[PDB]
Amino acid sequence: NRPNRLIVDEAINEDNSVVSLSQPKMDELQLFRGDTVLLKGKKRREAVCIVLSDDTCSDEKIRMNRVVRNNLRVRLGDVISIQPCPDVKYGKRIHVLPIDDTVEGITGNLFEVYLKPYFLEAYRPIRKGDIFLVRGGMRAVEFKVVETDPSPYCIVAPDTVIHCEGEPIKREDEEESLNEVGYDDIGGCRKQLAQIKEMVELPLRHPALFKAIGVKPPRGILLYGPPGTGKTLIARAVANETGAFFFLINGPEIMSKLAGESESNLRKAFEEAEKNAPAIIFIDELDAIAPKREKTHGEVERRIVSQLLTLMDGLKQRAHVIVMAATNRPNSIDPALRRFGRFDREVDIGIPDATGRLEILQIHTKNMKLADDVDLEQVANETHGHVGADLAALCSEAALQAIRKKMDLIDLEDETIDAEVMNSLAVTMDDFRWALSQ
Amino acid sequence: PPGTGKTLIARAVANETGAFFFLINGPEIMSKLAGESESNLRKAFEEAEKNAPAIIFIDELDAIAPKREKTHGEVERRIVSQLLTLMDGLKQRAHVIVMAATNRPNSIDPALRRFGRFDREVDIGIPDATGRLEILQIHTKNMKLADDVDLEQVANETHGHVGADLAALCSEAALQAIRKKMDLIDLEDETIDAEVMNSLAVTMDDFRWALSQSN
Amino acid sequence: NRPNRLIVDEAINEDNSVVSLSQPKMDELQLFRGDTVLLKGKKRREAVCIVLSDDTCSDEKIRMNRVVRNNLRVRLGDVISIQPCPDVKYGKRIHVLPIDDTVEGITGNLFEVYLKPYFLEAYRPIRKGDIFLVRGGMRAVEFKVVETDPSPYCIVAPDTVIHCEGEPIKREDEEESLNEVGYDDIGGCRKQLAQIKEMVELPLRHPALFKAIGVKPPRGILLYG
Ligand SMILES: Nc1ncnc2c1ncn2[C@@H]1O[C@H](COP(=O)(O)OP(=O)(O)O)[C@@H](O)[C@H]1O
Ligand SMILES: Nc1ncnc2c1ncn2[C@@H]1O[C@H](COP(=O)(O)OP(=O)(O)O)[C@@H](O)[C@H]1O
Repeated sequence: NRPNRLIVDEAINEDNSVVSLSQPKMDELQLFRGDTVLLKGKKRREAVCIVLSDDTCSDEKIRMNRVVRNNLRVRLGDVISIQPCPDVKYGKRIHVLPIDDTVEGITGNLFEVYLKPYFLEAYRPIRKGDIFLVRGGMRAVEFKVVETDPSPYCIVAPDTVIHCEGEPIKREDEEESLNEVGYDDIGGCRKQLAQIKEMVELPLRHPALFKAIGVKPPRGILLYGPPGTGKTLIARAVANETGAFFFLINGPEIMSKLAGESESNLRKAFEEAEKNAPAIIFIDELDAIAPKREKTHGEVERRIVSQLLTLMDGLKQRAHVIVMAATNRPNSIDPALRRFGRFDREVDIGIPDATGRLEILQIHTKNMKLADDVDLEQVANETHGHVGADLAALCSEAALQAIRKKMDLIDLEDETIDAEVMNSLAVTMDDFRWALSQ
Repeated sequence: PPGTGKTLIARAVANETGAFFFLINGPEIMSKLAGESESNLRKAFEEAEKNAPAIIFIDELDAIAPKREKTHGEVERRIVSQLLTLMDGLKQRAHVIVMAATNRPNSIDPALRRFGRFDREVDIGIPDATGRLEILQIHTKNMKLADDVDLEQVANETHGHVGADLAALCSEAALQAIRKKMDLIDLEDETIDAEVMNSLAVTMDDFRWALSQSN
Repeated sequence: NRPNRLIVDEAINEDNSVVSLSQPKMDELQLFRGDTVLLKGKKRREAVCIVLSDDTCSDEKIRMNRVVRNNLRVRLGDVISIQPCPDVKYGKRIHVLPIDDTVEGITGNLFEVYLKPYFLEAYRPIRKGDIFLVRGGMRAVEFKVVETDPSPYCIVAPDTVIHCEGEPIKREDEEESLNEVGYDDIGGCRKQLAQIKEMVELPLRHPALFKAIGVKPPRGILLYG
């Protein structure tokens, strides 16, 4: 009895201007694959998009990517209205400008470098006030649409004139950076990723539920696993992606403080994260603060260990605050914390398998011109047992290996580099092959 | 073992025999400043004799009173004795009782079991199946369960779970129902009336799920 | 489309007054083995040198040693211009002086001890304002050229009078000590030495790159052993 409302869920097709429904739901709203749909959302906000069928997608849900949700002002698991839009006319004029903080650095002709291959032969449906993302020149450029000739909303057919005029613009207060971290930056471990959300879904997203029912959320979540395996990442993702307030407790950064002033921080950390709730408090490197008491030869070394557990209990359910933690192994840390009062919930962010490796390889190659011979599938399948820092630097150094060759050539020119010089810069399977020796 | 119902039983007994209850939460003391740690520990007793007959309950005793081999510390140990002073300063006739909870006998200082103070020691072990079932029942008591919900089965498969394990198992299996009906409610967009809640059923497939989650 | 510009790379012949190109690059600039070449570099700076063929050397690159690069004001991997110089006349007078901090200690006749066996039968191309290094007497002596009779630049043939006159001189602000440590002081481990440079090449040498690209350098390097 509310058909056109829908839930928001992950993109499987990560093109900017494509949303995906189930096959029934298209039959329900009398929509056709390829039709331009219009979606409305919070803060009076509209986006226009191309609809497609997804066999996997649940009837209730709609798959879309950050670019989209951003202009709608929603986060994952929110609700929006979708209605057809076969009244959209081809555009004559589009006045697009870049957001200054995605362009400080690269120089040259954005019109040519990013906009041209993006819009080319796509017939994209845009809208006055959209914010979109282009991937090249070893970075991402964010563009806002200031005016279109068929206002508000128009299609971009080959015919369309694209006004690149003048200034890079400043970022508005509530428009988040598509540069910022999110789930689409994560790879390999999908299972765990879910388990996290669903625990944290209700208390973060529907915080007023738990004052109204006697039931209790998680308070604490712990992250197992090898180092650099995406722990610090996932956490910052989840908060940014569920719009939660984020406060970081960087283990060593506390232990570096003066005695007692260590605790003084640890309080204010919580104290603030209850003021700005619903919140994640994230403890990176927990074994730096809370090791097994056998390891704690120290009065003040231990004073903190308890000081934590005090605040971890002083944490109300109804404060709707959650604490996530990251350590290197369970044995590292004090057992008391896994007392089913505080860090009851414990996730094994392990290693990637080949499919996961591949996924991650993809995630860092996303802003680079790869050559046709580049076979990431291969790269993954031989790199048994690599974490997503391993695989991420593997990219970085294989890119730097291409930059070195073209760099010799550039040095003869002696010129600093325009984006255009960057866009022409290819990365090869022999540039990868190399970074493998490391 | 931890979360086995120790902190529970204690607060039950006091509420159920109308005794005055004062809680000494181990870490909560050790989190204090040196000496102000002791200053509390006195007032704790001092008050519990004023409000007698009373149970003074020490949750997580191994936090305050570990084996002296573990107590590399002057003030870490100063407290350990400060307890034993008050445990003796406890009159019989004060009709006050102290209950304590630790994770294992080896955890704690042997002196306390000196037949002066903690002479009496109870083994709150794990549940058997019948006990599990009992506990499952105890947290399902405010929820509409579906006819297919067979707690008997749940208990019977869940070998070796403590009553925190089994209690959260419920909580998350309920949250798992709340999620589905929650999708549906989100379309309404309404916050929830009790009436909405009363209609909210919990299923064996809602339970089945919360089983994947491990402890 | 800029042929005469070249990259700077390690010396394989560590004689002071010899630079080495590839065999194609000599055919490209129409240079002959033994020809006196003139090289220009940053801060208005010139050096003059003898060119040779190196089979190993990459066409793009030029092999030279610290003595050289110093007077050019460049470090490894920089760019310079090389042009022939068959107009260099034999020298009559050369007014050379030592730099005080490479001579406090040793006493005696520098003219005889260091300059004489150095210049002997070499036909070295020097230049007014060059800084060169001599190896003997259990140390290294650094000499600056204050004036030459065919100014600015001249060859040193047996005929040449070498004026050793007077004072040791102080070091100028930007002229680094060739006494100072460098790669030519290193031995054995060649592989590692490369691996280091290349990591540290881009961020140290081209530091404004990494504000302009999302890619990241190394931050830390550790040394086992
Ligand atoms: N699965 C992954 N997907 C994408 N990036 C990853 C992944 N795993 C690791 N990374 C990269 O490596 C780094 C991971 O470090 P992090 O999770 O912060 O670990 P830790 O706290 O374990 O040191 C991140 O900066 C990220 O760019
Ligand atoms: N036998 C049981 N019957 C009912 N509930 C239990 C039982 N054992 C544990 N629980 C539940 O789990 C928690 C037990 O925690 P607690 O007794 O405080 O453990 P500890 O002091 O052992 O950490 C309680 O909050 C309670 O709801």
